[PDB]
Amino acid sequence: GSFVEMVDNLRGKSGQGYYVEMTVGSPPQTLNILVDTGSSNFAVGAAPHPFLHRYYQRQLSSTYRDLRKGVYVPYTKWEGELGTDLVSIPHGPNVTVRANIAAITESDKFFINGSNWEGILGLAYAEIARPDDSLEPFFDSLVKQTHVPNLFSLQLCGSVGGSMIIGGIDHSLYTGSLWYTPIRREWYYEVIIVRVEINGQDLKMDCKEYNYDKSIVDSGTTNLRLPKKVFEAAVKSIKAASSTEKFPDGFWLGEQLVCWQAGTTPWNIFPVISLYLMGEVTNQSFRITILPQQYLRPVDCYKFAISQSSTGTVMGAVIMEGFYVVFDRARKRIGFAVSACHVHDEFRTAAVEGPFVTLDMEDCGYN
Ligand SMILES: COc1cc(Cl)cc(CN2CCC(NC(=O)COc3ccc(S(N)(=O)=O)cc3C)CC2)c1OC(C)C
Repeated sequence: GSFVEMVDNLRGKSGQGYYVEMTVGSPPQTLNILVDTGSSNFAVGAAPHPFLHRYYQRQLSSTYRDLRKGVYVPYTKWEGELGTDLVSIPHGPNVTVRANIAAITESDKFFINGSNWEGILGLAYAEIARPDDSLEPFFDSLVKQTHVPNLFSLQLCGSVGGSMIIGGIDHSLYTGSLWYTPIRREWYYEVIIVRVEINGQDLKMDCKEYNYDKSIVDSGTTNLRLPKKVFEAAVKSIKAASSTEKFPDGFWLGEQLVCWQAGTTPWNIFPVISLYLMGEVTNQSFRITILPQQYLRPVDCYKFAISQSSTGTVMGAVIMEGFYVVFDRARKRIGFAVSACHVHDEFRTAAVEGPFVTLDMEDCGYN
């Protein structure tokens, strides 16, 4: 129904991810923790790093249990000591669980200078958790140890705000209807993109090109990340549709900034982007549509928030900030609906529409 306690529990800064307040240990130790669907580890600062406001102090927790094991996690790195302790979310469900915690003792280019978060909540599946799949992720522990339903939902909104509804759906956070795409495999939140359209025109590419290796839903990524060939054809079309005004080379690369007079931003010159996702029924698909407001991130000055990806399509904060996303882990599917907080002009709106007939959808995925 409605979970008013959990609404507006997320804070952040443009491009620095969304964090939620969490308690660790007994007595409670408040920490700000990143919300990440692209990783599976629950890890926190445990040593007095210069960038940290606070850190997890294991000596102050009576309910801390040492696992006597080390964990290494590199990025495009941190190193910590494994243990368990009582974890709870103050603006979440009235429950407490004994979850695995990686106390970060040493980190290189992990913590951000000036940021207000002290850790990371990996919400993805065990298979990509470090060191191996035997380390239970937070959410898996939560479901086993309480009567919280195996489901969470995210409403990310363009300092920055949002809502994470743990264990249910808040129906005021979206308009229209939820359309579900299946989770292909339980590691990352993997989905299949079956068609891409720019302002109505199909990109006329093989659907395997959209999902090369894997396509994922990731709150830990800021941009919409398209594969090499897919991204290049997309920019080509956006340039064509917005050839009315001048743009430097670095803009489309994501380097330079484009500005207008306060309220002179021409949204109409920019095309909409539509991603078609595999549906619940055989040969059935549905499309999700994003406005320029989603893929042009404010920094009125803006920045081009679509870039190249080392994998398939990565549906980052750009996509998610337009939609209310339901991570229905119980039924191995991900739901999409128009976000009630998504930024839109009066003329056009972001949409979730269906059903469409798309044949040979299974072929679009990587083998
Ligand atoms: C403020 O910064 C962060 C905010 C948040 Cl909420 C989380 C993280 C850590 N996340 C760890 C998981 C990672 N997601 C994945 O691995 C998912 O898969 C891909 C994603 C993108 C590409 S690519 N390179 O093609 O775009 C390729 C792949 C395979 C995102 C980052 C943040 O990063 C800092 C702390 C280091």
